[PDB]
Amino acid sequence: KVFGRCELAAAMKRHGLDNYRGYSLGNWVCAAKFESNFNTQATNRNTDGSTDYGILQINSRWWCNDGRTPGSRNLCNIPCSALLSSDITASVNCAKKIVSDGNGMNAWVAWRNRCKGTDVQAWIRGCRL
Repeated sequence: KVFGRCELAAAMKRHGLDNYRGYSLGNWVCAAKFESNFNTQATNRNTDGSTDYGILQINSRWWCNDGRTPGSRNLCNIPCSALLSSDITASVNCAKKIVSDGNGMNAWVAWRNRCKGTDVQAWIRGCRL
């Protein structure tokens, strides 16, 4: 599924991301925009044996299990396929786990690069929430 920004914002808000651990909703929408262009099926296969999965491009070394990645920790306790669902449950819960394990949003390279320090509220402006 390719989300729209306001639809994704509403879904992320229902799943508890607005101001989760100090990150207002627009941060999460912006991260998704630049990680995956809102595409729940986005899949980036890296040369280190890992892959980045789903709307938030969560990586298979630490976070999800794909059975092909060296050093796997599976800290979200999920198969990486769950991160390719059209429903954002697993991706949101794993994103929460990333932050609960002491990572900032700086875990997401696209957030660091396209979203940190910008007017991220623009990503939710004009959305029904």
